Amino acid sequence: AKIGLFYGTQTGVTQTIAESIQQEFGGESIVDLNDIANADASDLNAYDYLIIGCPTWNVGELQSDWEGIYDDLDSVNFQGKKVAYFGAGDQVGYSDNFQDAMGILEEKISSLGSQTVGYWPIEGYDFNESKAVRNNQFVGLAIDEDNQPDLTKNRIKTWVSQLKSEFGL
Ligand SMILES: Cc1cc2nc3c(=O)[nH]c(=O)nc-3n(C[C@H](O)[C@H](O)[C@H](O)COP(=O)(O)O)c2cc1C
Repeated sequence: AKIGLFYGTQTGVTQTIAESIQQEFGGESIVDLNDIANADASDLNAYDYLIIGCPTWNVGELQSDWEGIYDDLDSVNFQGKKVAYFGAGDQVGYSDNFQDAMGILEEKISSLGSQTVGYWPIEGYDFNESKAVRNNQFVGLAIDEDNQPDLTKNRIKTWVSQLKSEFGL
């Protein structure tokens, strides 16, 4: 598969989202699904297209497995890659740090030469601050299973449709 999806998860939500994204794209032959806990930073070199999934924990921190590999990201040549992002969060309980992890990863990876694609509009959300917002859009798909579980299915389908174009599908 030419698209590699790497996710990290504490309670399983981001994994569930990752599986739905893969299925939406068309399955295993279209997207490779990988838990970043089992990966090496160099594994990211194999793809032209990447999807990065990461929930925000402990008031604005990266999920643990992403935190562990964070410093090794500098060794990956992101030049020429197109990268999309998704994250799970809680806009009510963490209004001032909603989806911060997604924003932190995007900032690091884009500065290494990749092009971010898959921007998502902020309509329908209610939060005060987020490190994942640029030009009044989220840098990736913001999922909130804690407060908006009913919006998830549709958010994923719509986001994947738009991404397909960018990934030459
Ligand atoms: C103690 C705690 C701290 C959290 N901190 C944040 C946060 O800073 N920002 C945010 O958007 N969501 C935060 N959340 C919400 C989680 O990201 C959310 O529950 C998500 O679904 C967890 O995904 P996971 O199962 O993939 O780890 C927090 C959740 C808990 C229980």
